[PDB]
Parts: sequence; C-alpha cells; structure tokens
Amino acid sequence: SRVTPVAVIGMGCRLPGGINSPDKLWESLLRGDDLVTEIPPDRWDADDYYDPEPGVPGRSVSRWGGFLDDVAGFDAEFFGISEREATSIDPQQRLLLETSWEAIEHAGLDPASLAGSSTAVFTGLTHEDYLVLTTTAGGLASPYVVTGLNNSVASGRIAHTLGLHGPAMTFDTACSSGLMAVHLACRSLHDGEADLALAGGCAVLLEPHASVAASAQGMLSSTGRCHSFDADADGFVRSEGCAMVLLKRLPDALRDGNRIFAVVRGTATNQDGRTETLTMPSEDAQVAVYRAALAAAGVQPETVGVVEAHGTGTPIGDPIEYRSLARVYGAGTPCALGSAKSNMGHSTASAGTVGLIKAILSLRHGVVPPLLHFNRLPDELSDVETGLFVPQAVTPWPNGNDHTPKRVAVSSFGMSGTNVHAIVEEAPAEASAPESSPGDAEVGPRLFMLSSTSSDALRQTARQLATWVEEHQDCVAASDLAYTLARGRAHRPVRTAVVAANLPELVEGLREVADGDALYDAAVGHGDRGPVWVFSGQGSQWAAMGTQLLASEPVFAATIAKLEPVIAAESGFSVTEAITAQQTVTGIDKVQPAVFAVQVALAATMEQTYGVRPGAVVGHSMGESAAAVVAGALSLEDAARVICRRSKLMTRIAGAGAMGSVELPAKQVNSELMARGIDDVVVSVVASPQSTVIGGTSDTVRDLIARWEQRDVMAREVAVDVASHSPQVDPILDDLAAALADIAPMTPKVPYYSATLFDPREQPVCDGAYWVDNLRNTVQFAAAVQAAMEDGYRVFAELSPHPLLTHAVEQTGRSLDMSVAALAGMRREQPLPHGLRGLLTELHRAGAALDYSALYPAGRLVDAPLPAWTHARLFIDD
Amino acid sequence: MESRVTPVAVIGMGCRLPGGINSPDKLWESLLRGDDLVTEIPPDRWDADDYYDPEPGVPGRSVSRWGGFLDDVAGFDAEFFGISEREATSIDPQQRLLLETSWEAIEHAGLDPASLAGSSTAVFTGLTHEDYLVLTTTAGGLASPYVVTGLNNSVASGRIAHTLGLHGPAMTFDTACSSGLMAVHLACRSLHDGEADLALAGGCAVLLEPHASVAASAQGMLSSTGRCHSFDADADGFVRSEGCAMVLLKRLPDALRDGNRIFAVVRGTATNQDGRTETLTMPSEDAQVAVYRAALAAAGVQPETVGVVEAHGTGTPIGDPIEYRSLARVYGAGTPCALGSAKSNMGHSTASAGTVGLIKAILSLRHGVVPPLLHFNRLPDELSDVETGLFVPQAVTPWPNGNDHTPKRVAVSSFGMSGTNVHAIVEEAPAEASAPESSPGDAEVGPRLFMLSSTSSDALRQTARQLATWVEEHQDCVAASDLAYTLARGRAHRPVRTAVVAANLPELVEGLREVADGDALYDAAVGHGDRGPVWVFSGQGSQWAAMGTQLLASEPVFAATIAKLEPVIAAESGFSVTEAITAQQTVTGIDKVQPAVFAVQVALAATMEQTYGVRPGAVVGHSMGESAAAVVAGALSLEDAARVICRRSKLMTRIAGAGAMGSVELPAKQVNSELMARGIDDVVVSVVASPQSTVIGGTSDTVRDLIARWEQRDVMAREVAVDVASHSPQVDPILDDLAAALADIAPMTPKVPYYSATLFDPREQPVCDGAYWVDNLRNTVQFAAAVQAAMEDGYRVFAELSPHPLLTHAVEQTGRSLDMSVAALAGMRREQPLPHGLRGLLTELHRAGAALDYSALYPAGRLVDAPLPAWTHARLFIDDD
Amino acid sequence: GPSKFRMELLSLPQDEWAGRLRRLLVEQASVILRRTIDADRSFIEYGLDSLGMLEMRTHVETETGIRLTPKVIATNNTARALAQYLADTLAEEQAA
Ligand SMILES: *[C@@H](CCCCCCCCCCCCCC)C(=O)NCCNC(=O)CCNC(=O)[C@H](O)C(C)(C)COP(=O)(O)O
Ligand SMILES: *[C@@H](CCCCCCCCCCCCCC)C(=O)NCCNC(=O)CCNC(=O)[C@H](O)C(C)(C)COP(*)(=O)O
Repeated sequence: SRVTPVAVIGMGCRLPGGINSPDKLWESLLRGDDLVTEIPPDRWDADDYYDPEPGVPGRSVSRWGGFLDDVAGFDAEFFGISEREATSIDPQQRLLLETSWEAIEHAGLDPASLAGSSTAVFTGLTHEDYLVLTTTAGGLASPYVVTGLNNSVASGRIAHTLGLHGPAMTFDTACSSGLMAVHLACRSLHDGEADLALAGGCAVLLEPHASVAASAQGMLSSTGRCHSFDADADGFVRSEGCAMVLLKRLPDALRDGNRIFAVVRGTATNQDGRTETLTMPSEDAQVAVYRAALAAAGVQPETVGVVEAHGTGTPIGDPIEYRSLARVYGAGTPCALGSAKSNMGHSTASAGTVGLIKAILSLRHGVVPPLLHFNRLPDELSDVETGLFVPQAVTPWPNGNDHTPKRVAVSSFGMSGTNVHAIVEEAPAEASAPESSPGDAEVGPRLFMLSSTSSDALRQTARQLATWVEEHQDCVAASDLAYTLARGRAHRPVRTAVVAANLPELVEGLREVADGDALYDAAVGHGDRGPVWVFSGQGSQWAAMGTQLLASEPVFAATIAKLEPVIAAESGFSVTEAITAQQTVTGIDKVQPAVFAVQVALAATMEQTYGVRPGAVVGHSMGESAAAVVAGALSLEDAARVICRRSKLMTRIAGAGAMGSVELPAKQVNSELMARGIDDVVVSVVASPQSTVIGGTSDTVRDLIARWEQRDVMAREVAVDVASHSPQVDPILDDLAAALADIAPMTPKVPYYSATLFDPREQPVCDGAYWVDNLRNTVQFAAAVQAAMEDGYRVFAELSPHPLLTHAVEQTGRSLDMSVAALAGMRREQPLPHGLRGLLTELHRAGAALDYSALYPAGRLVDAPLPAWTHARLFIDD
Repeated sequence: MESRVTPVAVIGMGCRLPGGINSPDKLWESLLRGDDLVTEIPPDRWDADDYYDPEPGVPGRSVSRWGGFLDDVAGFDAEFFGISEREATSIDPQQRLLLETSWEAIEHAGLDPASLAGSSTAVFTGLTHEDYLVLTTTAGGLASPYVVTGLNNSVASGRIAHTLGLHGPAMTFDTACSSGLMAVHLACRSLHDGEADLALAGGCAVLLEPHASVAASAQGMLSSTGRCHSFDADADGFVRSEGCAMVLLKRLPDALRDGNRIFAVVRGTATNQDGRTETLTMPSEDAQVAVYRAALAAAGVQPETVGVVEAHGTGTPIGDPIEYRSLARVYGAGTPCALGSAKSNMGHSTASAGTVGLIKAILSLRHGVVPPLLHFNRLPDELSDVETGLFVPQAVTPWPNGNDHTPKRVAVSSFGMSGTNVHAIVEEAPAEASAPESSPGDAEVGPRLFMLSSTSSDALRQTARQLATWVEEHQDCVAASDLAYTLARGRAHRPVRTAVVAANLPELVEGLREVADGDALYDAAVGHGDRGPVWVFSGQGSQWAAMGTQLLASEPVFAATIAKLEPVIAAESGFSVTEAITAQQTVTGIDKVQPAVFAVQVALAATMEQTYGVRPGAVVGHSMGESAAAVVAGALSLEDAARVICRRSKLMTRIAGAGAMGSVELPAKQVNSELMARGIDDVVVSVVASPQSTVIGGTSDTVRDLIARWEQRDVMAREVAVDVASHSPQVDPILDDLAAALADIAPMTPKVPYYSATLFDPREQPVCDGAYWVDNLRNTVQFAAAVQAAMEDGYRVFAELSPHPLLTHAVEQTGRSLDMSVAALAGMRREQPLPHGLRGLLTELHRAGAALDYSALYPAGRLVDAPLPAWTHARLFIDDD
Repeated sequence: GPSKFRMELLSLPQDEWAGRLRRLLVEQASVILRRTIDADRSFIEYGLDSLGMLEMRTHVETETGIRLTPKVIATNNTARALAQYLADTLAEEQAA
C-alpha cells in the first residue's frame, strides 16, 4: 500500500427530483427513476432558446435538465447569516454549506464538536451563474458581493462557520472537480496536515447562456438524455447537484468507532496532455491513471468487480472510455460497468462525488443498479474482447466470491483534460459488540428526540421520519433509533420528543406531532448548564399526588420507602397513606412532611434514573430543607427530622396570624408600611419584583387589604394556618433551636442560592440557626432567583406537586429582559402514564444540560433522516 | 534535523508586473531603486472620475483612484501557441498571461519548453476574480462558442498542460489573496508524493473592471491614499494591482543530479485556517502563530536561524498589528530579523502576491540584501509595547546575523481573505558545486556565434534592442562564451531567428544595434529542427579565381581534408589541388577543373560535420556532384572517389567541345514531343533540372541549328559553351574505357539516405560501381525528380555546397511547383569574402530551421540571466463601444 | 447638545442605566438586523457583520456620545454585556 487507507464515514447530497439523502438516492437508482425534466419556467423560458437545428447561433438544442426542486432556499439564520448578506451569496456556496452540515450529521457527529479541530475542506466550483445574474441585474455595487460572489469563501465560510483549522482551499478542475477533492483530501489526511476532511463539489444551473454556448459547440444532447454507452449517444445534459463526503484516516476511524461506509484505498490523477483538440480525451492517458490508482491502492485490477465510469454520453467520449477500461479492467473476470449520470444527467462539478456516492451505496447493498437508457453498445466497439458488461437490471456483484472484499473503481474526467480515479473497497468487517440480550433491550417507553429550525420545519421533520420508520420498522431496532436520534444528531434550536414503546406506536405519535398545531418554541439554554431545581412551599398539595409516581418509578418508590421510617420516628406518621388517600394531606405536622417527601423523591428520581445534573438549587420556605438535601449540604435523615420536628412545632401556633398577598414591589410596601406607623405586619416573602407576601396580626392584615382595596389595588389574603416569616412565630424559635441542636450541616457541593441569607450568592452552612433564621426572617425568593439568572442560568424546573412559583420566575426573568423557561415537575390531576419522562422531554426542549449517556448507554447508529430546513427564499431580483 | 518533506528547488521563475516589469531581474532593480509602481487608473480601463469619492462608505462609489496596472494586458501572441485570433479574443486575460509567463518561467530555467512534451510536469495556478466574465456578460457576448473554454477557469491550467503536452496533474484553484503561495504548497506536496517531477506554481491578477473596487471600497478595505502603507502608523487599507507570476519547482536531489541551476530551496511549507473568529474576514493571531511553527517543524528549521521574513503586509489597520504581534511571538527571538513586503512597492497583487512575495524572497537570498520598505516612517503606537528582534529596514540592509555556518533562510507568508494562511521557509541555494572556476580550457577568443529569436520581425528588433541594453550593463559581470552558451542551448528557438557574430561584448552591442535598426526582413524558419539539412552538390561552371585562399586560411580542418586528398590527385591527376583553388585565375581544363570542384565540396561537407556538427539528414548530387555526395553519405571512401574523378576528367580530356547543352524552359515531356516532331536522335535530354527547365545534349550542329528554331519562335533557349557534352552520345565512345579504367574501387552501403539522379528511382540505394558511374556520364540527370522525392519525405532545408550556387534556383522553382515552402541556401558565393569562415553558412542554416548539434558548437558553460525574447503582442479584447 | 436620550438617562438613577441601554441596544440591533433580537444571545450568530457593527458604532455615538470601536463589540459579544460596558463607561466619564 502506497498511501494510508481513508474511510468515508459520512455522506451528504442534494440532487434533482427532491433527492436529498444518500439512502433516498439508492431507492431512485434501484427503481430506475429518470430525474431529467423540462426546464422550469422559474429559471428561464426554454422556448426562448430551444432550436432543434444544430449550431444555430444564439440558440440551444436542449430544453431539458436535472433541476433541484428549489435553489433559492437557504436556512440563513441557523448559520447566523443576515438576509441582506445571504441574498448576495452564490447559491452554490449556500448549498455546500447546508450539505456539509448534513454530511457531518450523517456521520453521527455533532458539528459543534468539530470546533477547533484540524478538519480540512476541499470544495470544487466550476460555474459562475449567480455572478452573471448579479451582473445582469447590475447589483454588483452591494458590499456583500465581496463575500457573496468570491469563490474562495465557498470553503472559507464552511471553515469559518464550523471553526475548523485545516486547509480550506477551493479549486476548480472542470467536471472532475468532485472527485479531485477526494483525491486532495486523501492526500492531505495522509500527510498529517489534517485529521478530518470534507470533500465534494456543487453545481447550480441558473442561466441559459451557459447552455447555449455549449450548444454551439455541439456538446449537449439533442434528445436531452445522457445515453451513456448507448448507440444513440448524442451528448450530455447539464444538471444541478451538490454532494459532499466526510473523510477520516482508517486507523483513526476504526479506533474511534465511527461507522465506516467504505474505504478509499488509493487515488491517482493524470492529465490528457497534448491531443488533437483542447477538449478531446486521450485513451492512453486514461489507461495510465487506472494503473497508477491501482498501484497506489496496491490492488490488482482483476479483483475490481464494478467500475463506475464517467459516461457523459458524448459520441466520441464513450468509445474512448470503453476502450480504456477494457485494457485494464475486465481481464477475463466479469466486470459491471455503471454510470450515475444516466439516471440524473451530468452534474459537472459534483458529478465526481455523486459517482463516488453511488459506488459507496452499491458496495453496501452488494448489487449494481441497472443503467438507464441502454439498448446496445455502439457498433464500433463490437470487436473489443473483454469481460465488461452493462447491467440492464439489478444484478448481484459480478465476482460473487467471499475471500476477497468487494471493490469498485470510480473515474472522473474533466473537460480541461485532467483525469481522476479512485479505488474504493467495501467497509471492514463490523467489529460487532457482544450481542444484546433480551434483558438489555428492556420493553418500555423510550424518548425519540426531534429537532428543527422552526415550527413548520419540525412538523415537516416529523412527517418525513414517520414515513421512514413506517418502512424500516422491521429492519431497524427501536433501541438503536432512540440512541441515534439522541447521541448521533445535532440538537437544533426548535426541538421536541415523542415517547413510545414500539415503532408503530412511535409512528402514531409522530403523525400527531406532524398534524398538531402546537407552537413549538426555540430552546433557551445551550446544554452547557444544568437545570435549576426550584422547591416551593406549601399549598401545592392535592389528593393522591404520589399514587402515579409510586406505581411507576422505582427510585421514587424506593426513596419514600427509605424515608417512611424517619417520619414514623420523629412524627410517628405514615406518609404513604396520606399521599395516596382520597383526601388532601391536612395538618402542618402532615402537610409539610408530605410535600417534602414528594419533592426530594422527585429530585432523587431525576438525577439517578434520568441522570439530570442540577446546575443550581433554589429554595423557598421549607423548600430550602429539600434544597439542602439535593445540594449535598445535608443528608435526607437530617432534613426529614428538620421538617418533622419543625412541623409539629407551629402546630402550637396554628391560627396565630394571617397572611396577605400584595401585587406591588416590596420596597414601596416597606415605605408605605413605615409611613403608616405600622410595625406588626411585615413583608413575609418577596416572591417577585412586582408582588409581595405579608403577614402579621390577622385583623390588621385585613385592614391594609381593605385599605388597599379602597385604592383599587389587586391584593389578596392567603388561607394558611401559620404566619410564617412574621413575628407571630416568635414563641417557638427558642424551642426550635434546641430541637435542631443535633443537626450536622455540611458544605454544599451543588451551587446553592439561598433565599434566607442576605446575600443569596453565599453558600450556607445549614446549621440550626439557619432554620431558626429561615422561619423568622423574610424570604427574598425573587432576589435569589434574580441572582441565579445573573450567573447565567436560564432553565428552572420546580419539583412541587403543583406549580406555584413558575409565574414568579417568569416575571423576574421578564423584569430583567431575560429569556427563561419555567417548567413544572408535577401538576394537580395531570395524568403521567410515562412517569417523569414528560419533564425530561420538557427539560430537553428548554435546552438544559443532560447526560445522554446515562439515558442511552450504547447502541448502533442508524440511517434516520436528517431534520428539514427553514428554507426561506433568498434570491436576487430585478 | 527532521525534515518531513523533500526539499524543493526553485529552478526557474517568471513574472509580469506593473511598470513594465517582465523579468525577475528587472524586479530586483525596481526594489533597490525604491520605485513606486501604483499609478492613477488609466483612462484605457475606465474613467476613474466616474467612481471616485473620498468619503468612505458612500453607496455605489469607490474611495480609491489608483492601482498597479500592466502596460499591456490585452496583448497576446496567439499564432505562436496555435490559437486562432477569434478564440483568443474570448480567452480570459488571466489565462493568457499565465500561458505566456509559464513559458517565460520554463525558458528562464534554461529548458526548451518543447522538451517537456510527454513529461509528468504538474501545473497548479491560483486564480481569483472574473473581470473578463463580467465584461463579457455586460457586452452580451456569451453566445460565442469559444466562451466554453475561454471563460471557464479550469482551462487556465488545462491550456498550459495541453499546449506543452504535460501529463502531470493540472488544476486551478481559488484561495483569495493567498492562492499564489498555496500553489507552492500543493506543488511541493505533489513532488513529494512522486506524482510529478516538475511543477508550475503561481497566480494571476487582472483589474479590468471597476465594480470589484467599488464593492470592496464599501467594505472599507480600499486605501484612501492609494498606497499599501505596510506596517506604517498611517495604514488605511490596500490597493488592488494587476500582476502575474509563476515558478518552476523540482525535487532538490533531482535538480542536483540533472545539474539544473537552483535559485532557492523551499525547505518546507504549511497551511491552516483561522477558524471561528469574529467576522468572516477578521484574521486570527493564534492561527498565524500555529502555521509558523508548523512550517518550521516540517522544514526542520529553528526560527532563530531565519533572518528575513517576507511578511504579507497588506496595509490594513487591522491586519498589520495582528501580523506584527504574531511574528514577534515566533521570529526575532533576541536575534535581529528583517521585515519586508512586496505589497508596498506595487500594491496588492491579489491571488498572485503570494508568489510575488516568494520571488522577492528568492532575489533577496541571491543578492544577500534586504530592500528598503518604501512608505514606512513609524510603527503604529499599538505595537510600541511589543519587545522583539524584528526591525523594518529603511535602506538596503546587509543580511541580519550574516555568517557561513548557517545558510541564509527566509520565511514567506501569505494570508487570504477566506482565512486560509500559507507559510513557507526558503533557504538559499546550496553552495555552488561548479566546475573549477575560471579554469584553463577553451580560452581562445575567436568570434563566437550569438543567437537571437522571436515570433515576428518587429519582435526580433525589440528583442535585439533589449538584449543590447542588458549586455551593455553586464559586459563585465559575465564572460562572453557563457552568454553564447546560454542563447544557444538554454533557450527555445522561436520561428523568427537570426544570429550575430562577435569576438567581444562591445562588438556584440554594436551588432545588435545594427539588427535592431536595420530594415532587414527576417523570415520565419521553414524547418522544424526534426531533420538535418540536405547537401546540394553542383556541376561545372562554379569555378572562379582563388576561391579557397581565404577558406584555407580560415578553416584548419578544411585544410587538413584538402591536404588529405592532395596525394591521390597528385598521383592520379599529377597536380596539386592548391594550384586550381589558389591561382589568381580561374582553373581551365576539365582535367583540373573537375577534380578541384570535387575536392572543395567534399571538404565543405566535412567542414560542417566535423567542425560544426551538421549531420545531413539527406544528400543529393548533380552530374559530378554525385561523387562528392557519395563520399559524404558514406557510399565510397574519400580517396577512392578521388581516383574516380581524375580518371574521368583525364579520359574525356581526349575530346574538346564534343557537343552542346540546349537549356530550355519546356517540360521534359513537351521537349520530347517537340524532338519527336523534329525526329532527330542526335540530341537527347541531358539534365532534368526543373519541371520548368530542361537541358538538351547532343551533336553541336543539331543543337546550334535547332536552338535557333526556338529563338526564332521566342523561346528561352540559352546555352553557355561547355567543354564536355556529358549525358549525351557525344561521350559514348569513351564509356567503354571508363567502364574499366576506374573499376578498382570498392563501394559500400551509405550510412546516410541518398537520392540519386542517375537511377530511375532516386529513393533506391545506389551501388557506386563504375557501371552506375558510366550511367552518370550518359543517363539523363533526373535532378528535378531527385529533389522532388526528397521533399516528398518532408525535407525542407537545401544548402548548395558549390563555389557558386547554380542549382538553387531549381530548388525554389520545384518547391513553387510543389507548393511547398523550402530554403535554398548557398554555401559560398562568387568572390564573397569570409571574415568568419563558414560561420556565415551556419547562421543561415539555423535561420532556415534545420537540425543542428548545438552540443558540438557549445561544449560547456554556465547559464546566464540573459533577457527573454519579446513577444509579438496583438491587441485582442472584447469591445462594447 | 447631546441626544434627548442622554439627558434622560443620566437624570435617572444609575442602577437602571443598564436596563435603559440594554434596550437602546435591542431596538437598534433589531432594525439593523431586521430581526427582533434577544438581550442575551450573541450578535455574531445573528449575522452582525463588520458593516452592521459600523452602523451600531455610529448610531450609539449619536444617542450616547460614546466612541465605540469594533474590538469592543467583539469583546462584549452580547447586548447585556455591551450595555454593561456602556454603563460603567458613562459612570467613569461622569465622575470626572
Ligand atoms: C463537463 C464539461 C464542462 C464544461 C461545459 C459545460 C458548462 C458550460 C460551459 C463552461 C462555462 C462557460 C462560461 C460561463 C457561461 C463534461 O463532463 N464534459 C464532457 C467530458 N467529455 C470529454 O471531455 C470528451 C468530450 N469531447 C467531445 O466530444 C469533443 O471535444 C467535442 C464534440 C465537445 C468538440 O469537438 P471538436 O470541436 O471537433 O474538437
Ligand atoms: C486580500 C483580500 C481580498 C481583496 C480582493 C477582494 C476583491 C473582491 C473579490 C470578490 C469579487 C467581487 C466582485 C464580483 C463581480 C487579502 O490579502 N486578505 C488578507 C487581508 N485582508 C483582510 O481583510 C485582513 C484585515 N481585515 C480587516 O481589516 C477587516 O476585516 C475589514 C476592514 C475587512 C472589515 O472590518 P470590520 O470587520 O471591522
């Protein structure tokens, strides 16, 4: 072997007829589809130039071509491109930018993970149609033309966008540009200049003057069809198309476990040299490049089963090529001769890569697609004795032996006389992991995860995937598909999840998402920071809260089982019946422990079963006790005593005061309270900057409420037993401190934003005096939440039985002009047949950091379709 | 110590830059003189006032009115490359300049581009901008069929490979302003692989249209002042400028083995991308530092041994401080290091400044000095904190840290707009492993032959004038013999060619001025150099008094051959050859006239082959001329043909005035019909000289009476009195004696092809026996058919080797009949002096285009930097007036 | 004299100076980018190129009298940070 083998670990393409995926390309090739259509009126009026008489000046003989369903579409915002600059960008560059992202995602890699890598980019561009259209419109004066119409930035932008550091050059080698990029990338990876390579080309047809000019040369087909290797060959038809591949050194790819589609064992390039005419090919030059590539790959030509020829369909090009192949390949052993350009026309720049992609697919499925538009070879090739043949149907691999890996030969010959050839071998024998036992493939709901750049794109994405799952539901494994959508895709800003146990169930859910009218909204996080647990106070209790979770989640049930004896120890009460009875838990000695048990088990389930690391913890009222447990400051055996011992204490002062809710800032409330000479009523909880909770003497509290109602102020009393965070609790703190004298606080390991300490940023020591202070002092919950946002957290999920502070969090975030998400872990009478997977679905939708490895330990990548795009039409105009 | 790539030697460089710079040496003179090459935009391109606006950011207007412009962009030598005028009109000028400069690069390396046919030479050409495409679509000329190759970028490199018949990889590419040096990266990589043994790298810049300036001006790139104030505190942007530059690259072990001249060694090169950093065009400091240490690692060079950095130096207020701070982090670690940038002198030659920067680096290496930076007055205050050994030279500076233990090394950098950086480390050429310098040898100062060439007459005069100026300057820096060697075996001989004979350079300067000013019409060569000339050997009538006196005194080998043949005639004819050729009166009497003509003519052909290496591709003789032709082609030995001719002249000396030669313009068929009408057999066709000229031999009275018959009928039937009526029945009685008296010779097979007028078919090999000779004095001389078969074989150059040309006019006539352009040179003329021996024939033989053995004429010598020939540029452009 | 916004802003207590600025920025970037921005996600991934940075540079100069430079927006890569950078810069010059 002359060079290092290079593995094609990812492929991406956009091709005429709506083909935008390598798997979709294979289906069309196998079906024998013909993607050559009449020129859409959107490009130009074909009848303004069509003339069947050859060589008529100013007129073309071709009215056909292979066109993309749309070209002006480009998801500009997802790449941070403003419409003003996006409009002037050559569509060839935009399609390359999009398809390169598809190529990386197809490999199972997050493109954002490639930032800072030594990845190299090689893109070939041969047509300046958008430049000419801009010149005709006279819009060259726009400053964005400097970047929009230059050819170097076609690969520069891709490297700039993804933050790559390898070579990022753009070349132009005519119709062999697509395959030349693979040869250059295979060279660069071997030299060590890079560790990953993006190779391919793009061609876009927007102007008739390119077609008529070639028509005057007699190049294009009169019948408008690339009759490759047929007697009626009369020329080619230009066609749009963009295709890219991702290349990585084989030892690295095998070491890192990336899926390998095929191995490029060696490439070679050559020039036709001096010929009769500048565009005439040379037979001996083609024969030389064949032996050069085989020598570089170190493989005998007798073992190359299938040759993917150039096959443009020119009357003189094919006989030269056919003689070239017969002198090297097909030496006795049968050989199959194919050409992708028959099915979709000549893609020019990208024709090299598309031919390669067809070769990759043929290797994987082990068959050769029939060659469209073939009846017989030209009569002048009758005497050539060779093993070559043109398949007229889906044929098995011509060799059929097992001792030798399947190999193909890919060729591409440029107009300027530059030839490219590459030898591709099938992927290595899969390093199959130990077979998954039926116990590992547990029957149970799994999250299938979607993403897109907009609401409509998500609905389109769901529809596409639903049809794909409906086809491969027997061939694909549900475990792998769940793994692939989570661990092997890029989570685009607008995202959702569908939970199901079987693929048919998954399809039905996707169709509901496809036809649903819900306004899916973009995520607010970046997966860099974990969610912030919010532990609310009392009042969220509802009848039979824990019945569903106990019957569904084992860790939740286990947590209650461990904590139940402590309640029966300190308070002598059984929480299992209270949270499962038909009546809401009542009594402070019962209400507080019941809420505490649910919250801590909810947190316990989340970071153990679903492995969600909390980025920060925020506590409100007794929720601070739950907050301490999750933060690692205390053990559950301590806070349970803290809750239980405290809970029985204010049973003495049940009814010792009344609470009021004032929807005004606390600062002005304090000033008005001071100006009124009143000092028994104090601010209890600063819930939001626009709301305040007060408590004190029951009759007096009603008096300011009436004194606020006469001022038409929105105010309300709070129907709860104990005047917490007010001087009414005074007769207990001395007893409470003695009861908590045995508490052993520890330093918190999770960021703790206490609402009791004057500075929320302080990491508390949850000693006895804290809870004494917590009950007496006011709660600056809005301040603590505000502090967490200032630190950068944006996702808050409250773990109470019912949402009570989610509205407060949203108000505080809005008061800071900050985009935040307020999720609810549980809701009153909300059925959750799938357990807490609903919250996990919501947390991912918001964008909190997750340990997807814990949810999806291992699995094989599969071919799930990539997400759609928010294709806004961005084209020049006159 | 570790070198991960093979060192690559730059064996040839060529460029075309603004201000009439057409050669690397002329670039060096400009840099030392501190020339500023940017000018106001010429009205020929566009009206600059139609777009100028000093206010930055104004829509639809450009802030700069200056640029560096080539003196002639539309100029192209279409016919030399075999491209029709129509096709060349629609070819992008970037492609046309690349084709011309690449040819200049190959010649500058000392190689004939025709010798690269079938080689594995690779071609990488950087190329940005599409101004001609913009112009073409504005004029609406895209319907032309030639556009498919004229405007497609891939043909830019494909055309070079197609023209020269190169088989290595050939591609063009775009990497913004770093494409020029990126070509060197790919070429070094391709050579390292073994894919190629020669590589052309470079780029082209062309500035035909204004909107490119307007679009960039809105972005704020364009400099308001109009000069690239590289590394100056007043930097405000760059200025675009035209320019093309190409280099030729070869593996260093191969360059040493073949003995090619090395200008510099590219030890290593590397490239990378800036990555995600602010805006698309904002450069990254850390990326620049990475490529420096990567290139050094690949080249195995520590940075402290690099003394000069050819920085990118665009002149933007953002780019320059990033460059300086990045360089100070790598280079100049305590040791002084000199900064520089070719951008300052000639603006930004986008997509080619990478190569132009490289070329400046090589010239600095060979001359060992750092050119001053033009507009530098003070570094920006932002860089006052940076501590470094770097410094910007304000005058011609000796090489920093100059020493012999460490070879001089240069770092070349070039950064593109897309963010792709290229950086290469260049070392001086290895210590000259030349032959003993000024060693004794061919120290003779005899007049040497200096060769000129071009594509047209007016081009030759321009070429002579340019070379005359160059020789006038370097008359002391180089030896005359080396210049003669360079022009002969180190250049490509274009169709229009001539030579000048001189003994010393001062005479040469006078000679070129005569050629540059003379109104001589220099016709292009008719030969392709494939086949050697065809010697022509004549009959009687060429003799004149004291012919060889000057030749005997000017060609020692001629004299040796004359002396060699002297004894045999002194035995067979009894008289010394020097008598007839040195007497003050013309030799008379066939017994001495005939041997004398044969003796000189044989030595003449001997003089060409032994002394001037002129191997004849074919040989043709006439009458007596077959004897001389037989010796030269190898059909018979030298002395044996001598006894052959003296015996004949003596044997027919028995008769005087045996008959007559009626020479008529009538065709042989027509005179045969006329003779049949006359019915006499006393006269016979003796010589078929031309299709429009026939010679009739026979009895005197039958000739004289009958030739008057055409003279009454107004027919061009002249005759000059001759001693012998050969090829006629008048010599028949002596043939029996002649058939045996000279039968002692032993003919053998010629080693050279022979066309014989004696045989019916000249192409047949003639056995030079007496019977064949007896045919010669009797059979009709079929000379016209003899030369006809020669040109049917494609031979083109015919030289008449006779004291006076007699049959040359016949060659032109038959060539005119054949509609086939041929050369009819004459070896020597009547009374014509020979101040330089037969060198006057050789210069004409070269001008005709025959095959020559230049190795024999020019055994050895070092190549020189003599200026390349000027092109016949024609104004080819697209107009929308 | 200075823009009407600058008179109002200084007359207001300095603690909301970030809040009022954080809007002069959101509105101005919204019209420049033609997209309702958010106050925390970075400009560069909105597509704020070098030109748009100039339009921001000149506009804030008219509205606040502060000479912004393109490196600063490159450093204060988000609106909240940029408004924060404007706040103390206003505070520092005021204290002079
Ligand atoms: C790719 C060809 C790419 C170039 C032509 C299509 C694009 C539009 C024109 C270029 C841009 C113009 C400027 C902007 C508007 C390709 O695959 N081509 C065919 C490859 N075949 C091949 O090389 C051999 C085919 N050649 C011939 O059949 C033969 O040379 C001709 C019939 C074409 C010419 O014959 P003659 O004129 O007698 O030499
Ligand atoms: C050369 C840069 C490219 C010059 C030629 C561009 C001509 C237009 C090409 C497209 C065709 C349009 C016409 C179609 C008919 C170069 O040498 N690049 C390296 C240095 N160049 C830089 O830009 C580096 C310094 N950059 C800057 O100063 C800033 O990024 C600029 C001023 C560009 C933007 O400032 P803003 O980001 O603060």
